[PDB]
Amino acid sequence: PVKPNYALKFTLAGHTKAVSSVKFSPNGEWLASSSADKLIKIWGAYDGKFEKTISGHKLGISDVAWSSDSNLLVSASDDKTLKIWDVSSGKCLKTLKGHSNYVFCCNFNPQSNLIVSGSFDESVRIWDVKTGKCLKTLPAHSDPVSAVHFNRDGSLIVSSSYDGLCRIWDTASGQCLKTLIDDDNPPVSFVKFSPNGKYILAATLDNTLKLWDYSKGKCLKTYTGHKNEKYCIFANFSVTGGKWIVSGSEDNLVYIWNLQTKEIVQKLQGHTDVVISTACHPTENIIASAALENDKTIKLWKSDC
Ligand SMILES: c1ccc(-c2cn3c(n2)CCC3)cc1
Ligand code: NA
Repeated sequence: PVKPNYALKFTLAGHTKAVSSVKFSPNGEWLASSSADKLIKIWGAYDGKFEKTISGHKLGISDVAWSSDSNLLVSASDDKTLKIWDVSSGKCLKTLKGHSNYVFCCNFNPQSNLIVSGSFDESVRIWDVKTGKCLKTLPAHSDPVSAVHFNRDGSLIVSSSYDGLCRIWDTASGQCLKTLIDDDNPPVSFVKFSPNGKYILAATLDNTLKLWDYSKGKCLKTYTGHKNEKYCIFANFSVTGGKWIVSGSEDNLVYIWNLQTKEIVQKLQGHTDVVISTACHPTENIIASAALENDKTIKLWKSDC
């Protein structure tokens, strides 16, 4: 319909510091969370029930991502490394070493033989999952990298940075295929492809989300009304029910927008600190949200449409 009706079903407590990142497993069974407390935690996606803790990093974790078969995780940490984890055993399979500063963002490609990472050292790196060795280092940006993401077939990587740029990279060659600039260049705090791979969603620290057609290099939609001036907040395409845009906010709310009309259709209340991360369940109308230091909780919300 024209409004979803997301309601709080579960609150997940257990991280002892700010939560940084939540992600649903591709098979829809699990939620993974990462924290400034150096831990990864696994939860049931439908019941919110705590499953296990995965540890190893020497400093806080900024991001976590699932392999396509839901069996592996990769995490990105202030200790300048990434780790690949076997979720079932908790074993750390590889430690990816190479970045010279905080690793801030990470993702598998759809085939999940590659990982891409972004760092405070202003580079983007492409790693081989099986050997744990860095395949490419891209001179991507002139300020920290805030997000990295593979498109639907893994041929392209999008990156964003505080330098105000979104860039598109050819995975196989490492060549910069495109630089997106608008009328102005505020810091870009987040970026990711649309599910079909034709568009790019980009967040800027001027309280604004933009939908880009990247092939034509034009900005199509603009989403506002939330607060985002300081933090790198995840955003999502909601595609299981109504077609929405979902994002956290520095006023402690989860914002949901009609993707077409750009109107705010729902604002979720409940967190007590900045909502830094949101995720959308692959098959059900479920949203996971997570908050910073004064809150430390993850919330699971359910809608009928
Ligand atoms: C604290 C911790 C993590 C974060 C964060 C991590 N990533 C993003 N934001 C966007 C992409 C990855 C922001 C603040
Ligand atoms: Na953001």
